[PDB]
Amino acid sequence: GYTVAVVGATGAVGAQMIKMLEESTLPIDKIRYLASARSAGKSLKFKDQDITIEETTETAFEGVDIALFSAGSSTSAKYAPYAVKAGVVVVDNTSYFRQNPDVPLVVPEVNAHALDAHNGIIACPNCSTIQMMVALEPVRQKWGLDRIIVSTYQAVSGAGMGAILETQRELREVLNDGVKPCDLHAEILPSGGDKKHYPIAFNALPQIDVFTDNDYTYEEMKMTKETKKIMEDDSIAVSATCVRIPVLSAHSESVYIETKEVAPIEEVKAAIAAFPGAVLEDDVAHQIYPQAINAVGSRDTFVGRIRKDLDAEKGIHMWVVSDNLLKGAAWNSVQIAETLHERGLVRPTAELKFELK
Amino acid sequence: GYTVAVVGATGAVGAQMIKMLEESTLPIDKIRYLASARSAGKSLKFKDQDITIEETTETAFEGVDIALFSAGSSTSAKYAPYAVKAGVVVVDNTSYFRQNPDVPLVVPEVNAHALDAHNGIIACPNCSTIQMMVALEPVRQKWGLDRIIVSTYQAVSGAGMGAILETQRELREVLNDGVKPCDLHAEILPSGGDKKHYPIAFNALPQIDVFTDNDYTYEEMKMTKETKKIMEDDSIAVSATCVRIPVLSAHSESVYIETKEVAPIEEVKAAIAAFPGAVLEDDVAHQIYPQAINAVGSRDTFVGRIRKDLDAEKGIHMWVVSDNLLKGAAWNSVQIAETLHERGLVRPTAELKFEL
Repeated sequence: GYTVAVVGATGAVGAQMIKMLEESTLPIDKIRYLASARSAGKSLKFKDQDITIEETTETAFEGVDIALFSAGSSTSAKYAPYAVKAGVVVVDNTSYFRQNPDVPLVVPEVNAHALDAHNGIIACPNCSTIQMMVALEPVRQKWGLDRIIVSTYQAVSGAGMGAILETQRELREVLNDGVKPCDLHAEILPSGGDKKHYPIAFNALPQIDVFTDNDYTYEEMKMTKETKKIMEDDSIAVSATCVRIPVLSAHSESVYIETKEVAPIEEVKAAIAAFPGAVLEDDVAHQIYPQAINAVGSRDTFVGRIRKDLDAEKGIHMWVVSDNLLKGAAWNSVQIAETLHERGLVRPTAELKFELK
Repeated sequence: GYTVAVVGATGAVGAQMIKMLEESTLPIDKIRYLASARSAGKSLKFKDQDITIEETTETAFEGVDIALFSAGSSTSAKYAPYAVKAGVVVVDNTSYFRQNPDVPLVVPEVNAHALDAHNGIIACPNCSTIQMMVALEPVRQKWGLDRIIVSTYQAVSGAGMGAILETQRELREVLNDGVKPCDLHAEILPSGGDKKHYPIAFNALPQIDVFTDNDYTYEEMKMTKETKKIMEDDSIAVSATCVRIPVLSAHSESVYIETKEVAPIEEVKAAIAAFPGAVLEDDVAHQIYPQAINAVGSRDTFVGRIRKDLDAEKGIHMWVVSDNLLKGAAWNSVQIAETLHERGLVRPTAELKFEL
């Protein structure tokens, strides 16, 4: 089995990584936990055993086969290239390496073949992108895809533990203390990086991440660029609106597509039903459809409200839900590691393609 | 001046109806309140005076110039045709008369001209439709409209007072009592007229109203059929996804359009800013966009996030917000009554077109 390192083990983010690793089929001989100098010496569990946290350094990766990063961009940018130098295969959680042409950007049910030519780093995509790919892939491989228009309904856990706590506090202030939503004080949402903060309680904030020069946010642009790379077709037109709503976990998406040939709805339903990682939840006669609260805790991506557009003969609308911390992050990462092993691709890379810092 | 009646004053669809009437430019001599015999003897305030509630009957409408309905579809269906007969001009909030070709379906900024041929009843559109029309009409008249694709983020007050309270109970249970949202008991949402009920707390429910035979909901189909009637153009393609979210007041909408000719975004913004009833809230450098919580208490429709589609040359994306109880209902109704007064249309009807 492997020596596996979890880099950024201590966060709420790491905790999901650990849980998914604990339930993995990955043959694991040794687990190592890496984090900041602050956390080194402390103890976290892996299954029955107490694991001592080590400090993430340039030399910490010796003898490691697989490292799952679950921290931020700066940690990945600094330490991933050293891990590759040490002979590690890296599965990165962040946006940092995603648009690098030497880096496969992978959802294992969609483009596992992209893993074959990796150069030591495989990038896990954005959570909202991931669930859209699982839902749309079975459609694409039978009927093609010309364009996508998507509107998201994103949960606050996608912005971290702080955002969750902010949301709970604001809601209690409203419901228990009688404060008006417009009187609330926010510190984190819509974006911890950006200059201004707004209440999420009883609100809907059409900003996730910061704005780019073209007036779309990074989140919306990631949905555009990542789709193109995962499906290996730059000719797929994609435009998104990303909105934060007062949901703690699980993202929902309203998805419009136009296929390349007319896709009978009955067959679209059947193709999704038969697709790995996807679950058809569509029985409007009994009001069955994906719901954020039902998706929490599950690795699956749920699809429903599937229906023909009213005018465009190739247009299809649907509703796509998934736990943003599982399939949207930690599960897709662990699954990438399982798939690398499945395809015999856990090996040192001979040539370094990423500069050290 | 005018004797004006509020049918269904007892509900909280009438609460906002009263508040908009109190600040109206409408010359009101006598204000009357109508409801069922369940409350026909109590008291409710107009400005500072106390009003006797009367029973809604078949002959209670005599001497009334305008009646603003804010009850249920069944109340309108039975009592509005008597009001017309009596001499009243009816402004109906409900869906019941919306698709009747004898009933004008009006948002005053958009199609005031449709009021001219009224036959005693004017229909106020669905909330989500109303705010979308105010946002898109300035764009249609300069550059045309080919299609609309809309996804809504709709507030719970759209489904009544009982829905607001259910939402609060549920959130309080999650936060104070430790109940998992998947374990919450629900009785009203997604729809009071449907078989199963699901929690809205920390959820998003892709069902508003009940389902029709084409797998869209009636709410989705309203946005389609009503847009066609309001803009008087059946060729405009409209598909909708309507979603309930945990917000008490103010609907938000992600709106995509394709225009007939290319509309420069800069000009698109200026046209919206200059359109009555709409406010431009679009400055991404300082993170200015419409928000539900800022819109609560305002008659305006707020528009921002305006930007070109990345590939479709005539495609434009935007974000639209409005208080669903105001411009989405009460205000639009009062505004219609106001507009009928400006156009000389508050008078008894020539010929009766709805059966007694």
